[PDB]
Amino acid sequence: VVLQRRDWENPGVTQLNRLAAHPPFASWRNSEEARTDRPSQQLRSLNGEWRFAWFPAPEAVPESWLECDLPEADTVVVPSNWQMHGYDAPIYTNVTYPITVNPPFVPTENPTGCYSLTFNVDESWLQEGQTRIIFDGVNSAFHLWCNGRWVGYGQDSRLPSEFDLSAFLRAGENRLAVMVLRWSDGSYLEDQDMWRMSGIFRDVSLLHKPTTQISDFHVATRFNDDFSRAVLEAEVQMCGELRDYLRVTVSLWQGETQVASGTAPFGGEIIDERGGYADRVTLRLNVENPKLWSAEIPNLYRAVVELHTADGTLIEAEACDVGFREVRIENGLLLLNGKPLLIRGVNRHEHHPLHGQVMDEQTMVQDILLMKQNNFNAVRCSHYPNHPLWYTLCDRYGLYVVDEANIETHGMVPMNRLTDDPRWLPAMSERVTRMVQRDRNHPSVIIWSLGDESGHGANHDALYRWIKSVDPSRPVQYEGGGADTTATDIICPMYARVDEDQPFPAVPKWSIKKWLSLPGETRPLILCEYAHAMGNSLGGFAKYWQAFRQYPRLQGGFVWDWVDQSLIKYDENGNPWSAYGGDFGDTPNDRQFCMNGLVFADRTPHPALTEAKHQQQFFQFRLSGQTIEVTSEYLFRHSDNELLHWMVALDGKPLASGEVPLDVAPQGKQLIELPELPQPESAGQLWLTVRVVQPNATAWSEAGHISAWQQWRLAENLSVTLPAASHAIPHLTTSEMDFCIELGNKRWQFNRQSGFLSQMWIGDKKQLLTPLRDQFTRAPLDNDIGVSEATRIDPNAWVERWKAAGHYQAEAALLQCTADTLADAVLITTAHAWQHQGKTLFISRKTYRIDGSGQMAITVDVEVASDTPHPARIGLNCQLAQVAERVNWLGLGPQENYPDRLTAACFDRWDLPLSDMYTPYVFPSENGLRCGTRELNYGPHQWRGDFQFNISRYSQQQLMETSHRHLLHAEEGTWLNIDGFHMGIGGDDSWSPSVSAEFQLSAGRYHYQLVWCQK
Amino acid sequence: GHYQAEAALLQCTADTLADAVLITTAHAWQHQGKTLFISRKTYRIDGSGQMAITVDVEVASDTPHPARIGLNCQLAQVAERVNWLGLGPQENYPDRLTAACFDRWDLPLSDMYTPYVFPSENGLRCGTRELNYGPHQWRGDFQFNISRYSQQQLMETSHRHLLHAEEGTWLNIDGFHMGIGGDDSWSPSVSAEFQLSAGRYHYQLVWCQK
Ligand SMILES: CC(C)S[C@@H]1O[C@H](CO)[C@H](O)[C@H](O)[C@H]1O
Ligand SMILES: [Mg+2]
Ligand SMILES: [Mg+2]
Ligand code: NA
Ligand code: NA
Ligand code: NA
Ligand code: NA
Ligand code: NA
Repeated sequence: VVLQRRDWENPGVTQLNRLAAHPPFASWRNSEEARTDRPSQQLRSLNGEWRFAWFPAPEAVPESWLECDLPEADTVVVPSNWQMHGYDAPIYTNVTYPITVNPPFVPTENPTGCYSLTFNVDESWLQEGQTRIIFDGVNSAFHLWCNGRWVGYGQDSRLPSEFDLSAFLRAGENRLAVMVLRWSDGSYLEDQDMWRMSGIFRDVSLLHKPTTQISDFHVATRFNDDFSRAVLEAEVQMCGELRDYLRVTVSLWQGETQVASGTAPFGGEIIDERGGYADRVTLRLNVENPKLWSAEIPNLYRAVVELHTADGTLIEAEACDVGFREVRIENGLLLLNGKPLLIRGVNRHEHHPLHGQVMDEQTMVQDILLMKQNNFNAVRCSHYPNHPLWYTLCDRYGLYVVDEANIETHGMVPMNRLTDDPRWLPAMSERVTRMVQRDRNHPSVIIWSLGDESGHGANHDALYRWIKSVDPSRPVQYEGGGADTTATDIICPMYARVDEDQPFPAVPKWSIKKWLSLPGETRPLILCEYAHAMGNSLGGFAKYWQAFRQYPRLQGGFVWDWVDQSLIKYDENGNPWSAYGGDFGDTPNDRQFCMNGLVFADRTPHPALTEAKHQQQFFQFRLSGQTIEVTSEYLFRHSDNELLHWMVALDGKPLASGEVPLDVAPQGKQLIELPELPQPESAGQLWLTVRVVQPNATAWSEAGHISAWQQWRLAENLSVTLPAASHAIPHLTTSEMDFCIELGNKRWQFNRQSGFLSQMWIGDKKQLLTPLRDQFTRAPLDNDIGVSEATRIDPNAWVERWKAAGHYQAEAALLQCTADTLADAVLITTAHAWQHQGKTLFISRKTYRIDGSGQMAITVDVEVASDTPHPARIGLNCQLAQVAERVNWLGLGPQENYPDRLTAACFDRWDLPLSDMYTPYVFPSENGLRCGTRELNYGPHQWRGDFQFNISRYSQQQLMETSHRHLLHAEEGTWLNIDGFHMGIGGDDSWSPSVSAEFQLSAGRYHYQLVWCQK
Repeated sequence: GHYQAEAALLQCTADTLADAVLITTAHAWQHQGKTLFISRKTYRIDGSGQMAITVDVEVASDTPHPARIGLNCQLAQVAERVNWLGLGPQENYPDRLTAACFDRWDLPLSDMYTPYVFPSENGLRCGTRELNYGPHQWRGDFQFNISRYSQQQLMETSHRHLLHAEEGTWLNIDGFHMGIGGDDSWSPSVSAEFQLSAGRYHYQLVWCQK
């Protein structure tokens, strides 16, 4: 029957014998246990060691497996994805389905995971009541047997499937058999951009419920106009025999204090001409001055639902955390507790580099702590309902949640092919309805989403209305079909730009500022995805935040995304390395597109994380004379754990500092008068840095946590006094091939054939391994590459424009190399042209002035042909012979920063180990740049000027030729790139050019100057 | 003190190269002990009679952004025509130059002055790579105005009919010029991107006779 019906190739069959969905149950038989959320004796975990065998197709599964352990099976940990155990390959594909698009059929070769468990059941569980099994997540479809007998079937990889095992179990030892199919008709609705894995990847548990039981309960909280009064309404449903002596009590607790209680027999109010629900009752509790829930202050109450008899005998209790909050859209603004939210959000996939798609509490906690520490207040469940514990943690730690249905059909042509088809309405409805039934009591969930990237079909409209009808307490959003359809309360585009329209036919992405004011449009706009953080990215992040702050109806967005989806593989030395698409023999694949995170897979931050934290600050600052104005962007909390630290420094040298307690009301202002600052000793620029410091530890942060900062230039005293003229004078030695300059122990060598400084000597020690030459290219970032590949070039991508113009292979042709002796210096003058097939791309004109103090002043003037694509950089590079431990600089830092991603960086004196000046992006590229640098120190060398630089053991050549960071090898010496100018990195998306015009090197003529000396 | 700041000489040196003379200068402009601007220059005069002037200016970050960064002089020459390769033919400023076209323009000198009834800075042309006036040619990438009225006279005279032609011709050649604004005329209206706030500025001119 099972192999004959092929339920996994029929979208009409999404389950067999599956129980109704409901909120989290534990069936406590003690009310105090329910109140305190202590473990329940009636809820057992079946996680641990199971038996597992892999088969290529369900037809290959032997019948004996139903009754007897297979001797060829292995003992494996559950929950798990079987790809993470090495049984077959995980597949990384973005849009294109991993299977032939032929709905509702899947491949005949359909990897089949045969799980089994021998376990014990207490006799008391079978003597009364109902024993069910709960599978929180099975990917993608499964049949279940118990003691050899068939129980049921389930689809939807991201919601729990529950089955009554009461009739199947015996006292003592029992054996479960679970046949998990990798592919099913459900796979057509699970085309999310992520690793395609399978298995029993979430918790398995057993729940005992009494025969007479709470089968569902819904908790609603409504408020008066100023939120000083609330009514809690709890609808409770039962199954079992109705008796007049049955009662429901709902009690509400604030900590140890019961604040309200109500008791009633079953029997709901009249609904229609046939009466009401005899199996339901609704309790209403008054609450004066409720403590309100927000991400700022996650006040929670506990609601306990007791099923009992009139004489007082408890039958069972269920419970949940209650957060008193109202979510509503009014006058085009999303309001929480009457105040307009500013969503500092991120999209978060459930990903672990070792365990795949199996989530654990420790990883979830680490994510939430890192999010809150970096000024995020919201998370989108991209693109499926999460592990149940996620919502509990968001309730308790305080994050706003977008809960999203497990529906994505991105690879269909057109995208709405299934979602507009009524044949698929049943399968889609269950993914929406069962999510709402599970998650509706969680205060952290503020918005429902209909799924992701499935076009706009009539099924979306039906399901949109279904939610609006069942749950009026939360807006519904959905991006498909152009982000502003009739199926969304919120304009929720993905990667719409701040100022630039992208008028794609049918589904345009308007500038977000322009989108708001389109004729007739009144809704709020919150980007469901923006700032694609792929590799070296988040260029232009500050532009979004400026606009979010300026425009009331631009209420923020969710960054794409939290964590890189890299996976651990092991090399010959057994060393773990980070793997992406294709590294498992998976083909077709989408290579490094699985890595878009603000953090590495192990939760180490990318440099971009600090840019997000700074732009998402909850305190804004202005300076006027001696006065600092601090504005709070909190809606509910006073600044009761904040002090402002201020510091004034002269080019990195501290001059004065101080502390002032912050006492600011939500949305209020505080004026801080800085004391009269002493006059600086010498020339230079004074800089003011302020930081907001949290003195006290919280649930989400340590004592001394920095939550906000800002810098200003104060007074500058320009240096007018000439240094004392040195007595030494450099000597020019002219030969046919070289111009040499000597000054005591030091010597400079300019090759007359090449026109470059080819060597320098301090004593008899050589300083260079490669000559000092102009550089106009970079190892291409992911944003430079986009979707371009060797097999399918995207001629519009930055990397391809540079390649085709000859930027990477242009040869320096010497035009001029002269030497002159000045009164106190030797002057070398050079001119080079870079050409590709008869075309002059760049001209570089330089002077090198070496004086008696041993300083070499370099002046560079570059011409760039207006009709060549704007170059990635205008600078100099060389390979130094020196390898030194430390890098010391006066400039923006301490972390990596680029021209369109440097707002988080501060100007100061920074000192780091050399390894910190390299950013280990899994896909290697130009990295580690620091901008606005006036002084750089490395070993015996000092460079002064106004430049950007990176410094590492890897050439640009090696970085661009190496696909994986673990394959990089430190070269001899140290590669130095010093740029007068550097192009933006972009990142509004990573599939089209995204570097804004103002960060492109289009001026045509460029000037910079450096001084190279010994410090 | 921008209007009253006096140039203090910091350096003036002359060197002889293989085929050129190199004059190096540095100046500081101060007001009550505060250094507003520093100007460092080289003048390189070669065998072909061309003088290459390289200018590097520092502007104190806490001084209000300057109206221009350039050179001026009063020429002895009064010529009938002004010929230039740059934006024109009409007066244009960095935040009002979209209507102007890059081409070869040739106008009578009087057309290079705009007779605003209340006199002010006027007649600038931007994006100019070559200017010709009598025997003189200047080349580079600059903005310029040219007339018989000094900036000093224009600012001291409240009506255009009270202006008098001065001896010779006043040339203002700017590497950089501030926007004119106009969103209104009762509060500062020059947009941030047209203010001279970069702190360090570089431009080059070649002066020669043709
Ligand atoms: C590459 C685009 C055509 S689709 C684009 O791909 C991204 C890659 O990380 C994300 O998955 C986005 O959600 C998706 O819109
Ligand atoms: Mg099916
Ligand atoms: Mg997708
Ligand atoms: Na806003
Ligand atoms: Na991706
Ligand atoms: Na405080
Ligand atoms: Na690379
Ligand atoms: Na005047």
